[PDB]
Amino acid sequence: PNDEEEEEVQLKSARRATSMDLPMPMRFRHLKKTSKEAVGVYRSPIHGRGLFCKRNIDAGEMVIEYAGNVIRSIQTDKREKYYDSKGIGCYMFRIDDSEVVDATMHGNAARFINHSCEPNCYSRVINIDGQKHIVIFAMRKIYRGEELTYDYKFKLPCNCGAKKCRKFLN
Ligand SMILES: Nc1ncnc2c1ncn2[C@@H]1O[C@H](CSCC[C@H](N)C(=O)O)[C@@H](O)[C@H]1O
Ligand SMILES: [Zn+2]
Repeated sequence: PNDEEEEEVQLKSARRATSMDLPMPMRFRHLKKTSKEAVGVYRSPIHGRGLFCKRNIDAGEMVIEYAGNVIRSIQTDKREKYYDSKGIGCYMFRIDDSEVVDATMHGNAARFINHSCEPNCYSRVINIDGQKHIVIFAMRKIYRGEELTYDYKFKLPCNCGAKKCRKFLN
């Protein structure tokens, strides 16, 4: 039976590019589509709504982009004011002292990532084709059903599960 099979190509599960040891732009290229399969927003025991794993995520894998428009740091106060006056919930992520991502109007599911003192995700800024993106990566293998969390690293109380909880977000 294995006779015709002696020369056949052996097959196995394909590894996702988001999870492979490739240069960042190759990894980032299919992040949008892959992220939709990997994570979803559900109610969270930590706070309100959270981001959850729908399909196992590899350690070190690109999980999702913190999507939004890159804006100058000095446009930030005015936009917050404007969102306030309109009854819009503001979501922003600082890139550095000069730039932030504004996810308020053109954001995605990454806005719903809760804080935890014992996180399973971390963030990086990457430049792809001249454009800055904030990308969330998994610190460890993450399994279907687990909540994805990040350390905000900012008083106001902390609701994370952590045994080493810091008790306050800030
Ligand atoms: N560990 C934590 N403990 C208490 N509140 C938290 C928290 N992590 C996130 N939050 C809340 O969520 C906000 C970040 S936006 C994250 C999504 C949010 N849970 C939502 O339902 O829309 C924080 O300002 C804080 O209000
Ligand atoms: Zn905590």
